[PDB]
Amino acid sequence: SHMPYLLISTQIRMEVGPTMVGDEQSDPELMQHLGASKRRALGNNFYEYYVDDPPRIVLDKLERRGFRVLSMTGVGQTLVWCLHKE
Amino acid sequence: PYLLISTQIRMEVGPTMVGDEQSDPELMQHLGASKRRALGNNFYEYYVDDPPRIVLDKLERRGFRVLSMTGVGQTLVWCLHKE
Amino acid sequence: PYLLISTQIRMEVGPTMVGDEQSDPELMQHLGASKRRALGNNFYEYYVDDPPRIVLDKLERRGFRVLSMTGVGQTLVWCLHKE
Amino acid sequence: PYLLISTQIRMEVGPTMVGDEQSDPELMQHLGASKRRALGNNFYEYYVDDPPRIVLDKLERRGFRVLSMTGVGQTLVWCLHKE
Amino acid sequence: SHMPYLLISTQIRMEVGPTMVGDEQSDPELMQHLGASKRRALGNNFYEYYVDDPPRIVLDKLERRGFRVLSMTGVGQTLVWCLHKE
Ligand SMILES: [K+]
Ligand SMILES: [K+]
Ligand SMILES: [K+]
Ligand SMILES: [K+]
Ligand SMILES: [K+]
Repeated sequence: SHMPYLLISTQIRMEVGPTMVGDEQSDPELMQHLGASKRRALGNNFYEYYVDDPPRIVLDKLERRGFRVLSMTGVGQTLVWCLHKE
Repeated sequence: PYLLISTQIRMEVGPTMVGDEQSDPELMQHLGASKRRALGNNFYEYYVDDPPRIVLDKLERRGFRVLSMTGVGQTLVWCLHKE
Repeated sequence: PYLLISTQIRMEVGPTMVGDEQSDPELMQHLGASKRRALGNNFYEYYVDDPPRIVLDKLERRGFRVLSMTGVGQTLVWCLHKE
Repeated sequence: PYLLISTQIRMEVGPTMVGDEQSDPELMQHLGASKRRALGNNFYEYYVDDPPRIVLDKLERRGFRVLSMTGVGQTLVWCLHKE
Repeated sequence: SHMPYLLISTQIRMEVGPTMVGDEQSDPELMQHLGASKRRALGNNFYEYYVDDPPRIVLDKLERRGFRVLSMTGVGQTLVWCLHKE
């Protein structure tokens, strides 16, 4: 179902994918719209959604869906974007 | 009016820290938070098993908005404001 | 009009650095801040025992708003502006 | 209408990375960017020799505004939005 | 003279200078207004503008000149502020 907050991420380089676009409880229709695939990384008990696109492409698709970036941060070697439906 | 929440990577999974000892008990109860004292700390912390995206959606319904998100060590922190 | 405050992890516990040597003495007194000097520093700093969420709430009452929050090393820093 | 640009420290000197392989060729041309494939990468990147402050000013003239700036590794990244 | 964006920085501690306030192409009048001087770090072939003031002092001076902080970030042991003339 619809969720107003989204978290997306990519590891450096920022210009290339994959971009993580969702967790197990993400909107399946939105994940399908992004062209995302579902997988379970080694050691995780949860599925994650990801796309081969770089984050700029994902951000533009999310903008057309009504999402806006509220914040971006780095942690480890990962860039994370926090978006909100507004 | 201000809230600080956090999770360690992975961002898609909990636990999420949702409060310090002086947090509003009613808001903590609304989030379904548990209270615990980590080893070595003399203060209680409120936490939930939910990932941060779930907590952010619950706080949005309570009038909070994310002002900023940052990384420190291996932790992601969100600063929210009631407005 | 600008303020910089900080705390080291854990974010839920103090001390919180609330000023440099040239900070507004009246605002530092209002926050209940004390002066201290780190061993290798030739300057005084203002600090409170409160965690940063408590300081942020006191600063909102004085007309300050968080514009940005970031991590550096093991420190969380907030940049506030009086609006 | 989002953009991501970056530079490694020092922030006062280029090169500034201004685009990925699928970036708007007109905007890349407006920035005076060159296209190259770094050693070991299968993708092309757009870059300029200018420091990021110069790039930010050029993007401002095309209606872009910085929403966020962050550090990761030894890289500074800016996220801009056409607004 | 028109500087839509500014980048300033200091290394920790944030309560003490020097604060880097410009690159070689910065407006000399704004640099003079801040009381900035030029310096060259050993490894750089370019000069930078700096002040002995901590960043809070610089932010207040820039606020009086029409600048507003849009973002602040840490990278390595440096704090950087991105300001926009608005
Ligand atoms: K990437
Ligand atoms: K987590
Ligand atoms: K602390
Ligand atoms: K650079
Ligand atoms: K400093």
